[PDB]
Amino acid sequence: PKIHYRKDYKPSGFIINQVTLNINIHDQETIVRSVLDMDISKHNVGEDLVFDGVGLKINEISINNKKLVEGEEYTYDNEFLTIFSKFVPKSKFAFSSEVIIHPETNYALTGLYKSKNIIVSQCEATGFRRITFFIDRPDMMAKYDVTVTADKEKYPVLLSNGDKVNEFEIPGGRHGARFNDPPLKPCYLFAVVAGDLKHLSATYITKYTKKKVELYVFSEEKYVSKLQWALECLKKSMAFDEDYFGLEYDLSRLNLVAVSDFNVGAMENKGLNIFNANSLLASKKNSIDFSYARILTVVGHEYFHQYTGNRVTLRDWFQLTLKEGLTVHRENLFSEEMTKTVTTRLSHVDLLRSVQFLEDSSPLSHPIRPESYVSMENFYTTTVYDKGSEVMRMYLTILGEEYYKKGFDIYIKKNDGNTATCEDFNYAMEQAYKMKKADNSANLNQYLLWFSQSGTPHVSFKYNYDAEKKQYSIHVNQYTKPDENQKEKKPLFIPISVGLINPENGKEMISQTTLELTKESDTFVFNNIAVKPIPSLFRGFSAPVYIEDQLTDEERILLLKYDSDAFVRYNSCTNIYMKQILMNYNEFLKAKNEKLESFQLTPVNAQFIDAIKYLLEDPHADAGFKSYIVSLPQDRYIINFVSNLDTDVLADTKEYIYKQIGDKLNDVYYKMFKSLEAKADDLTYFNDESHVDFDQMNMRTLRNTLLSLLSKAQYPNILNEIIEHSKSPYPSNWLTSLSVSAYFDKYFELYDKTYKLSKDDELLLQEWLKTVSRSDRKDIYEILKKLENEVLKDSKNPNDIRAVYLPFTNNLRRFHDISGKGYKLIAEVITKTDKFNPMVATQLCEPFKLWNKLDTKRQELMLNEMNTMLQEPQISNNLKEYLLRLTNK
Ligand SMILES: CC(C)(C)OC(=O)N[C@H](C(=O)NO)c1ccc(Br)cc1
Ligand SMILES: [Mg+2]
Ligand SMILES: [Zn+2]
Repeated sequence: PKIHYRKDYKPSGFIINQVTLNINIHDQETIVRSVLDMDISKHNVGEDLVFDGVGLKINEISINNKKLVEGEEYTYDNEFLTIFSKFVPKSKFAFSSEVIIHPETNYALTGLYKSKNIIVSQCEATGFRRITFFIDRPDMMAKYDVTVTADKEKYPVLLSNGDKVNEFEIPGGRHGARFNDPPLKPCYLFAVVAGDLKHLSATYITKYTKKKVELYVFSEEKYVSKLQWALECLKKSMAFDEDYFGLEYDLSRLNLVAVSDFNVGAMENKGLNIFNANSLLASKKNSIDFSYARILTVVGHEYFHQYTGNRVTLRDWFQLTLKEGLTVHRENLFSEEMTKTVTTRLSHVDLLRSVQFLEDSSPLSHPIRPESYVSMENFYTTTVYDKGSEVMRMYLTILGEEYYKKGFDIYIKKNDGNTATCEDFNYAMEQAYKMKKADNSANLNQYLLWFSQSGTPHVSFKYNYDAEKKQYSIHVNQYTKPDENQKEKKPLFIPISVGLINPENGKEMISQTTLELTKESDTFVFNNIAVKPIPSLFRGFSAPVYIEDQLTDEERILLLKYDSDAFVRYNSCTNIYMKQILMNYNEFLKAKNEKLESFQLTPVNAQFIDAIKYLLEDPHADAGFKSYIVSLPQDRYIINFVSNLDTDVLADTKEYIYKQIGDKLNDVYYKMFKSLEAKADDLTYFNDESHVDFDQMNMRTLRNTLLSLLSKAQYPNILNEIIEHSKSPYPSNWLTSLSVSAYFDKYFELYDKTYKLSKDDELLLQEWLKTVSRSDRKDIYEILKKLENEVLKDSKNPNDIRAVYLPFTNNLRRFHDISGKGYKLIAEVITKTDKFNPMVATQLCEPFKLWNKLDTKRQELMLNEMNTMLQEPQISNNLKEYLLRLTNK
């Protein structure tokens, strides 16, 4: 098992200047002919010429139009083609090959593969070597000339990168298209698509150069009516890059293509972006609300790659966060501007502090720029993406918008058309930092630790107020726990966006302020502070850290009601909940451990419940925000604060707290559920696919959240509401009616009803599957078996498999059944999936990531299943590496 090390980066001894491909698609095989115009680089030391080539069937290979002979002049082991240096020319030469590959049986969905009736490629990160021989690394830049041929009836639409320069007929009912793409690119950005595709199109005119850009969005004919929102999102993305960053699209055409079988959300192939259908296609009748923000994000994300990834490239894969963290950051800016809802930022923070914090305290913890890898596929992680994006966002927080845009433009102008590393970006930001501080002595050298240091910092506070001096002090401390990557953690550059709230009137006491914490600890003093303030800390969540605010619940309630910053209000609510959860958890734990016949529980703070009611009843308050405050923190957020967590005790704890709040607020909940109906379910624009109202979707989120609370509580006659809800035109509503009906005898009636509504749309059926999987049912294991036998069956579609199993794994009480039956079940699914798609098998391992955080019995159960998976003779490299790292073996 070869380990690649970041420090070992060396430029290739070879150069590939030109790629000329002929891809001939036939019924039972695809023939790929390739000519590489190559050269010897200055780093060459007379070494063997080694190409990557995985699973290729060689018909012939040649150097300068002369056939090479196997064994004497080359070896091929199904992974590397080695041409011995004595047969390698010392000047410019041509390498050619013809190989056979088989897209029809390629269920790994990497390289060239068949998705339903569409032939499509996926080359990032190491997929191009599954199509033809190459030096398959991102610093090998080349020109591409690509011809594709196929049966015309089956594959009338042929696409690849660049300009289509020829179309032609071929004997036997075939046709071909030639695409020339003169600008240099890395091979992971190559793509080809063949199929009976239908489209929507539009023309965009750029802001400054006034260039006409043709926009095309493609799907299978069945779902062509689901393309409109994607096209609108693309237009929005282009406008935003123009308006915020001053960046225009440089090509004459951009294609987006939806396919049904895809490992991730989408892929930024140059001029030919390819998408999971669930992240491109939607309609009001056949999609839940979540799809609209999902398509906006993923379309935006792939578009913003055109600069941050495609025009400025990576030197090597260790720089992945330079294009991914930065593009996620660009997409976050875009989405926040488009939605104009505070929940957009809150949703990203909620995901970071649950999923990414879990990863960062797990054995899988890595910095956003890792030091080594075995399988590059395994490092497309929430750390690299989402913590990466927070690190990219902190530059904006530190610099402010004007100097951030200046630094960003320095980065683009200096590295456009070239490869780059994380240091290059830091360098450009540093130049802006100098301009901002107005001295060329300032530097961001410490900031680089954000790229190299793993783990989540903990930031804690103490306060002092001198009423006679009008002087306020914030004492701040930072600490990162040692782990396997660094024995000694160094202090980070942590920007702390802060406000000071006057507790008497809720007003701001100081102007916008960002504390720059660069040491292990510091004291920040403020003068002319007229009264003791309540501090509003890490506004906007200004650094990816554990925040310990040391505030009382009284102070937190005041922030929750009156602070100006959405995140601090949300965090103060979160903190109140966490204090309560930890206290009740330990009370339940003690009673269990000591086998108590009776015991006391600490009730929920009454003033907190009053504050929730106050906010819910405020008609000028935000519906999206409201849905967060009535929800306890995510289980994966909570687990970061409990050792040896007994999941049963946590389920009991949540139950208690929800029942406490519901006993006081259910009538308020019900009243609001009813009053919100008119605006939430307004049908005025139901048949206008370009009209998307994120505030209205948030009102539906709130209604569906309240309905779940009222259903669990068995609120009098709520089943009537549930039944009426199932008749709503909006899938978010009628799918909610299924999951909340879990607590009633009508569940399987709604099961059947909603299935009938979902079964004839591929993507809608997958949302139905998720709804069933996530249903709070005592008989959920029997239900899963039913899904397997009646709907899922032997599908190899990752959307199907993920929909059936992943939501169930979040069932705290049932997935973590003490028998270990849930662990057993998902381990069986992982092993089964790993036979044909190792990437998705690794995705299905997600519930195991917290294994060493659970109680000793569940730890043992999980570890047993992982060791069982590890001992499977046919385990993939990707899955083996992942489980080896996760189990510290
Ligand atoms: C937009 C989000 C953030 C959801 O990400 C993706 O949908 N896909 C990844 C991507 O960055 N696309 O640009 C991706 C591409 C290739 C590989 Br290998 C892994 C992951
Ligand atoms: Mg299918
Ligand atoms: Zn990306």
